[PDB]
Amino acid sequence: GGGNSERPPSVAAGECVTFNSKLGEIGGYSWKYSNDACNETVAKGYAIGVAMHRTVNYEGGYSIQSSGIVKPGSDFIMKGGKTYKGHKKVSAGGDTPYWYKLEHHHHHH
Repeated sequence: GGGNSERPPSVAAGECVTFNSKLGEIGGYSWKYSNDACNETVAKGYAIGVAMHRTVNYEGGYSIQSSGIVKPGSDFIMKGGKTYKGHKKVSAGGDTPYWYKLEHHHHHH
């Protein structure tokens, strides 16, 4: 129906993502359908989804930095396996998730 109270989706991108270890190899992020605001962000077309950088630190002294989009129904798998070159992943933590809006780049050159 209708509604008197219309409010903008003031929601952080990291608020509608949740880690599942059954997601791929190490894990990934799936949509939080319990949040109404974040669902409207992508429903109206304010963004395409949640762009989050995940840094998977390994025993080899190196880390895998990945960037994907979590969207309603779409799953973003964190790049990495439980062991890379036999060296296990010890920690996982990257950068701030932000709302990714697409752009229409008209090329001039």
